[PDB]
Amino acid sequence: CDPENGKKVYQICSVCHSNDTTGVHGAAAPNLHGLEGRKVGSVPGFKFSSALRDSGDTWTPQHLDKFLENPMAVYPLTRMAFSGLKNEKDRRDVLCFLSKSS
Ligand code: HEC
Repeated sequence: CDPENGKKVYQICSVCHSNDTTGVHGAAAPNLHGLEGRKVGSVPGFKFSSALRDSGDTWTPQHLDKFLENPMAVYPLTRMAFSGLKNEKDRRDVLCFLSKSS
């Protein structure tokens, strides 16, 4: 995993999402600070779709990788309008950039 490539890949997420210490969500999507290991659809102050609002899943690396590859294959009714990252390197790299160690 190359977190440097990951930061570049992440530019596709950064208009919808925020990712900072402020707790404030992005223009269209939740703050991704603290994502790794977080319960799905739980960060306060963001109105999730019913699928994510009602989920008991956790954003493990394995669950995040599946979701980034094809969001509606994991949560069909999601409001995330994103086709998915089909390149395995780009998924692993952006996950690496999104890790707590980053
Ligand atoms: C706008 C067009 C988006 C782009 C581009 C990306 N995401 Fe997104 N994401 C978006 C919305 C509107 C939502 C909420 C969905 C719902 O059904 O309520 C999300 C949600 C996520 C989550 C779940 C967060 C949680 O706290 O459970 C994750 C992990 C996520 N998005 C990641 C992500 C990444 C890594 C992206 C770039 C590759 C990305 N999103 C793009 C809107 C949009």
